Amino acid sequence: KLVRLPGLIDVHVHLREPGGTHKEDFASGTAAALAGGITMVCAMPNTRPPIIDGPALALAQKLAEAGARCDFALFLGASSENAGTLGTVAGSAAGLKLYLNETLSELRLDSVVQWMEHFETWPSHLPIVAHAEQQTVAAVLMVAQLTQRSVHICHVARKEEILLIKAAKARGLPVTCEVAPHHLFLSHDDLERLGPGKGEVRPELGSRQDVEALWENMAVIDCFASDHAPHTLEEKCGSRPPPGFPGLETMLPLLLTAVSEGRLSLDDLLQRLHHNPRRIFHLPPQEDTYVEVDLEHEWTIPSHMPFSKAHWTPFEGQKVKGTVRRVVLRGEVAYIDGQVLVPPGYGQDVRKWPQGAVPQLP
Ligand SMILES: O=C1C[C@@H](C(=O)O)NC(=O)N1
Ligand SMILES: [Zn+2]
Ligand SMILES: [Zn+2]
Ligand SMILES: [Zn+2]
Repeated sequence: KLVRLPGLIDVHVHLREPGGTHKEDFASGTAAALAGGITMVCAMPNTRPPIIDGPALALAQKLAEAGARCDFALFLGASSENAGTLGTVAGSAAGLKLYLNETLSELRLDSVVQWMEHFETWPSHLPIVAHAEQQTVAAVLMVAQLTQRSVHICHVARKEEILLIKAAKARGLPVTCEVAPHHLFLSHDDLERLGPGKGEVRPELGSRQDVEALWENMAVIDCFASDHAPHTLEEKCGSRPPPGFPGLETMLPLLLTAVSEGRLSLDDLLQRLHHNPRRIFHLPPQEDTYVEVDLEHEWTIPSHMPFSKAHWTPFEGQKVKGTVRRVVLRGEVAYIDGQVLVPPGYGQDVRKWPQGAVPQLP
């Protein structure tokens, strides 16, 4: 007996196109999404070239429309040069992404004043998300308060961070956050097995106490999101390993296993992979869209999942219970039992749908 879920949303994926298509492209990354029970993705802007201006966004929009197999929105990226220049295209993006710690030279901000400038100039009704670790979480919260608006904190990974966000929510501040599966299901205990190359990710893997704090404080977590960050094994195992794990194909099986064990409820899962992504990012419903999962099937995660071009996974060897059997996307069978059945280009930019525009005062 299968369970019907709504179309799940992953608000944090790196699909590498343009410029890193050996790691992933729209077609392969959205195949991975569908196989993971995800029907809508929000793609991050740290591509090559990065999505930091209108021409780059225009290119990325067309590449996605031609390659995506599920629906999508594209983030814009903040740079040291683009504050005050994005107003005409801002509403066409998923939101604005700030990279406040390590990142590409093009997305590096060297001063909190530049963060300020972005919070002041980006349209106040549109989402802002920040990669902000440890004290950077408190710093960007301060900037959000000074500019009187909300912020969403990406991939919270530490006890310190979730407790700071908890304290901010207790003071009524408009902050939301997401957590990625590797920060719920992997820890320092796994670094022996992974090694120092494969184990590289930002935010880094936490201690057992970090992991336990995130579970303890599930009420504080608004969204789950993969931070799908595909890199090839050659890159992960080489001399300058880039941070990041692939995660689209493993996220839902890992979380269904947790539901099975009573660690969170099905509703808790659906708030975090459907309702809260919708409401934080103003993402539209998808008509005639659903995912059928089998909650009894026990399997072991292999050395690589079928679809991501990353061709490896840090969850190799973990035993899971739960599998995606079928995905229907806008009335068409998109995935069944290991086969993706919609072509590249079936997916659409949800920000172009009438119901996908963010409401604003005239
Ligand atoms: O901040 C990031 C970005 C990402 C990537 O590879 O694009 N991977 C990470 O591990 N952290
Ligand atoms: Zn990040
Ligand atoms: Zn994020
Ligand atoms: Zn990311």
